[PDB]
Order: sequence, then C-alpha cells, then structure tokens
Amino acid sequence: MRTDLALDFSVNKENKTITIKREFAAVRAIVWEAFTRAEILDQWWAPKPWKAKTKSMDFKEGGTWLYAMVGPNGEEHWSICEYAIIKPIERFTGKDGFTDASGKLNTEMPRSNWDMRFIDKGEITEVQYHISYDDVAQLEATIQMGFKEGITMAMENLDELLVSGKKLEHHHHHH
Repeated sequence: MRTDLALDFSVNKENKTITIKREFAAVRAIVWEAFTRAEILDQWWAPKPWKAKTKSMDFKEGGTWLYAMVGPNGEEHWSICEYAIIKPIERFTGKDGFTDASGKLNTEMPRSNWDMRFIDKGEITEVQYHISYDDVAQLEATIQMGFKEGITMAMENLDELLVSGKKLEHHHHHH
C-alpha cells in the first residue's frame, strides 16, 4: 500500500524489450539534475558497488558519455552512450553501446537502444525507461542479476542519497 518509492517493471521476451517504471517523491528539477551528472548517478546508479570512474562526459547534442565500472580483483566493465537529441527536460532519447575497453567495441556486441522519458505528476515525479537489444541469453542473465542487484543497491543507495540532497547537513541537534 506504499505510494512513493513505487517499483514496477515488465519484460516482453517475445518482443525482446525491457520496461522499468519507478516513482519517487521529488520534483523533475532535482531528478533531471541527477541524470544530468554521471557523478550523481555513480553514487547510486551503476550496480556492482565498488568503484565507478567516468572517463569523459561532453554535454552536447552530438556529445558522448564514456564510463567504466571497476569491481574486485579481476573484473572490469566498459560502456559508452551517444546522445542524439537533448530537448527540454520534458523527454528525449539516446543510444547505448557496449564497450570492452576504451572504445574497441567488438562486432559481436551489437548497439542497444535506450529511450529516457521524464513525467512530472505534481509533487511526485515518474520516470519510464525503455531498453531493448539482441542477445537474449545475456539479457536474461543481466536483467535477473542486474534487476535484483540494481533495485537492492539502488533502493538503499538512492534512499540515503535523496536524504543527503534534501536535508542539508548543518549542525548536531541538541538542547
């Protein structure tokens, strides 16, 4: 019976598409700023809690965002995204490409589509994610583990992150 912090997702294996819907108690302004900086996203987004490092981020219509997550011992993951249209905070789409290192991008790794939509419902902001790409086997393993680890880490990290952003630290409350 919870209203805010709602979690709902649907996957269509036949159509090979992934739909994730989430509801948070915050204005589009604050939410948009969170997706406008990879540093903020690194705080919660990007599963595998360890060390995330953004190689570069050019805020431009034809700009691109390159980042790679680093895990424990031997384990690294590289990814790259290309922005096509920015458009007002309303809604926009981009492209998600897989990377194995720097920008080698192997042929066995097809590009993926990821459209981002921001809907403002009064004092509650709702965000809809649309991701779809080939490689069903990898999709089933990445979505199952990514969804379980992503929502658990995102829910815990996001909860603390929202509190820090909203309630600003000032001094200890006493007397």
